[PDB]
Amino acid sequence: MTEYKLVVVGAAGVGKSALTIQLIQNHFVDEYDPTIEDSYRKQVVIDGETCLLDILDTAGQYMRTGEGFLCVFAINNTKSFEDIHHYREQIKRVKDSEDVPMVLVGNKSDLPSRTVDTKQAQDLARSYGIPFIETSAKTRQGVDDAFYTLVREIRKHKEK
Ligand SMILES: Nc1nc2c(ncn2[C@@H]2O[C@H](COP(=O)(O)OP(=O)(O)O)[C@@H](O)[C@H]2O)c(=O)[nH]1
Ligand SMILES: [Mg+2]
Repeated sequence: MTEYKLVVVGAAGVGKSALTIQLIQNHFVDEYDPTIEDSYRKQVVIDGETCLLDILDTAGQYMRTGEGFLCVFAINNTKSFEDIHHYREQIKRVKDSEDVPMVLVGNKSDLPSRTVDTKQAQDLARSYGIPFIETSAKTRQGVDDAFYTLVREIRKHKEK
């Protein structure tokens, strides 16, 4: 199997842990300690390649060595969306590159209180040249898609 090192970043409270816990446990957590920053492993077949996803769920070596970044905001949190820029500047600085495998994730899609429309998120991901994927860690909508798509963005950038 092949290792892929993934890093989930974004403002406090957006769903990094919930996304990460969904992917691995297939369940939704209401209350995950917002300070717990830790690495999780998951073995999964993605397009016939057995993959070991090594995932840092940041709380706020992986930044330097992480091969791909899920930049998460919550769609019912405008501030978190506006914050994306800073998470991106951080990763560009660390990698000394504008071409970092990256997906922009708009989480909490299940929630009715939408303050960031898909067109805004699409405008942002287009400026950056990255995919935008909408998720809900609660229903699991898009969660596999965000993580797989990040894997695929990593393969697009380098041989794995
Ligand atoms: N309804 C809903 N609540 C969510 C979702 N993701 C996270 N939450 C809630 O938002 C709070 C913060 O989640 P935790 O994100 O994982 O925050 P982070 O790890 O600091 O980004 C918790 O109460 C979660 O249950 C989601 O997709 N839908
Ligand atoms: Mg957390």
